[PDB]
Amino acid sequence: ELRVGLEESELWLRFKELTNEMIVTKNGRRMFPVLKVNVSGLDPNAMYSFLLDFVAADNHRWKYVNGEWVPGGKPEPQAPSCVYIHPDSPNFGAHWMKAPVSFSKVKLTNKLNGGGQIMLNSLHKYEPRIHIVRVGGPQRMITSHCFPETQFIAVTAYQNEEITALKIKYN
Ligand SMILES: OCC1CCN(c2ncccn2)CC1
Repeated sequence: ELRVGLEESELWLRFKELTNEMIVTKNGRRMFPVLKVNVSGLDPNAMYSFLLDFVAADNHRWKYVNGEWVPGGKPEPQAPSCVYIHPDSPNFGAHWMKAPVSFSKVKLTNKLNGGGQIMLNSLHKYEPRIHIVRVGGPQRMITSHCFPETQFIAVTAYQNEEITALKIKYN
């Protein structure tokens, strides 16, 4: 059975319990913490690409009001994010299972941009998700996994200084 797990879930949980925030810029900002996934149960000899996208966790605009995050009252449908291809893709099961798959080069933007960058809506809450795509072989297959622990709000600057401090303490 294909097992997918979160490396350093203990650090992600420190961020989650304060409500995590991720900076988004015109040119795109890398994530801290970095999403790292432990994968076991692949065919060492089979071929896979690792994809990353962000699901809008709810249909609301959020705002930092008197030191607390609160959702707007007027939901809109959230068009899903674009997919980031892990640069080691495509690659052998063995490649993927030898060390945690780390998405350190994905950059989060707020502007439609050349590409590589993933555009998110500022002040929307997002749940990171991966697709492990079996490629090259005859029987194409996809396995998807969400990481609730890694939820954040996309912000142009940090609102909760407790987040600012955790980010600096552990980078
Ligand atoms: O058929 C598989 C899909 C096609 C695109 N993919 C890709 N592209 C470039 C490098 C690594 N992977 C993976 C998803």
